[PDB]
Amino acid sequence: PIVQNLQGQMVHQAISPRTLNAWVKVVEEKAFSPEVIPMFSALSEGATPQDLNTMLNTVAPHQAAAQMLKETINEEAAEWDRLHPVHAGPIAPGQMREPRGSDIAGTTSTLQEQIGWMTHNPPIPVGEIYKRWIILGLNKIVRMYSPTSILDIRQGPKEPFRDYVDRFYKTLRAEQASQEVKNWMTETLLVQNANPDCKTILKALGPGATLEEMMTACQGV
Amino acid sequence: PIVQNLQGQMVHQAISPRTLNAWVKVVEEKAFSPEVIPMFSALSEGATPQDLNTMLNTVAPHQAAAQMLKETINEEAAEWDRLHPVHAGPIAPGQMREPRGSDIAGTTSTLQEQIGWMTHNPPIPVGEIYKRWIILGLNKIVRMYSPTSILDIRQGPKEPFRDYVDRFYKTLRAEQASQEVKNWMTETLLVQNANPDCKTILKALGPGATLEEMMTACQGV
Ligand SMILES: O=P(O)(O)O[C@H]1[C@H](OP(=O)(O)O)[C@@H](OP(=O)(O)O)[C@H](OP(=O)(O)O)[C@@H](OP(=O)(O)O)[C@H]1OP(=O)(O)O
Repeated sequence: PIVQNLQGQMVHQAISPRTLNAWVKVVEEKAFSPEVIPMFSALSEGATPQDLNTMLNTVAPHQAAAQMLKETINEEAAEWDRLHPVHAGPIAPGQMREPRGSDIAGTTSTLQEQIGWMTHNPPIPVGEIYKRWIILGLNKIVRMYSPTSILDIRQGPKEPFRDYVDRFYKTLRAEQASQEVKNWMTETLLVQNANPDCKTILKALGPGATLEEMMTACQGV
Repeated sequence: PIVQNLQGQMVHQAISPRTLNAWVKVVEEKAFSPEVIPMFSALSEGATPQDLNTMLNTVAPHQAAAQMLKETINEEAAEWDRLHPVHAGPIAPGQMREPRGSDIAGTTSTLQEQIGWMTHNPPIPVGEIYKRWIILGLNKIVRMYSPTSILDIRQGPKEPFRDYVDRFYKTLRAEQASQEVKNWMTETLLVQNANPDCKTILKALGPGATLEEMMTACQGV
């Protein structure tokens, strides 16, 4: 992250060891479940690209996930270079150069370059964009490691309706289908895969019932 | 039917043999089920009263049905004579006489008389009125031959709801109750005679639900 020194100048502060250890616990203990992404986003809050690569070292022992992340990051860097062609010409002395795809990812840049790029009015946030690339890679990894299809999430004969709903929506978060397909899933498949008593009540409830009304009508069933 | 010759004059064309054979198949194979009436109406499309009597010969071997048709036709002819008293007086040379009940049914008229009566501006359609009398007779015949009461149409334990609905409405078409009684039947008896699971859902659906909503809520039940 970025901190101000006693003289009012922006200084890079490394991630503290217990934050890094929290991220290591997330990576090594949670099997890339969907909650790895909110936790990563919280733990890399306000980070520089050099900090993000420190957090990416924890993924390297997981070769398939690390390779998927590398492919996503290379694709994003190439796309960034294509959409930001390197202008050839003079530059104002008070203006800094334009980082490349290998620079936003911190492969060839240095710490002061990233601090200066991020600390500006108006800012060009290099940490947030690299973070979004990482999150796309992690979404792909969560999709790859998902153990069940949404078609296989079915309410047990004695399972409470809220628990089935939580499992259903967690798998839906993992699968990341298209928006229209997701709407069809939540409207139709949730009712279709409920157990007989809840299914009877939900069918009687009619189409277009909100999830809150469905939870109300199935509370003790 | 009526066709125009090469000189532009209206000429009667007989019913083709395969149309008559289609009507014979309807009469001899369908046991006077309710669909005999739409089929008869389609097959006698644009017919003259002389054509209608050719189609009525097919019914003559069925003595009860033929007698019911004859009674209905005699009643309609008598009513037509009563509501159209034979005016005694001069008639315009450019105006034709008024057919009687025995003439619209083609018992005493001739082909040219019927062609001239039907081909006029404005027309006096003798084929359509005789056809409506025939249809009243056929409705009575369909009522007589109906095998089941509407009170006896009950959904089977595994019967799909759409099939029960189709049987119910077909019997209702056969029975031809009064309009208010029919509305009571479709609103109350259909729900009352459904099987337990569909009945539970329909009772939960509430009064005044449309048939489409009932079909939606019972699709796989
Ligand atoms: O309206 P319909 O009286 O039933 O007329 C049809 C129709 O003939 P037209 O349209 O020429 O009057 C058929 O023609 P398609 O368009 O089906 O071809 C024809 O069948 P063919 O094509 O075999 O000529 C058929 O004639 P057919 O009796 O030989 O089956 C004939 O029926 P009618 O002869 O009873 O008028």
